[PDB]
Amino acid sequence: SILATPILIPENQRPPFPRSVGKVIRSEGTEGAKFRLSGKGVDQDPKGIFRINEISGDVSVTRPLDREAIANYELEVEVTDLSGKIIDGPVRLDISVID
Ligand SMILES: [Zn+2]
Ligand SMILES: [Zn+2]
Repeated sequence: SILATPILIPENQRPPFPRSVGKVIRSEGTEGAKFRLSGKGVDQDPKGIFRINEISGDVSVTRPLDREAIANYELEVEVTDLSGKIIDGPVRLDISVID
């Protein structure tokens, strides 16, 4: 299974970026496997705001967030084998921008 825990990010962070903001966990680990993240904020507009590390599941943010532009993101996180076949998930990853 995959455990995605909602992430809260204070609005208008100072840099340096990227900044780690949370971590998704696969119960079996990732040996021979890759985390993959998608959604608005990742691969749909606005693109490139959030990333996940394929091995560690560390979720990062790449810039300051304006809560009055977008207050919440609802992402998909899944795990594939090395060839891109889904083997776990997707599950919903909530990211909320807080005051
Ligand atoms: Zn699993
Ligand atoms: Zn890679």
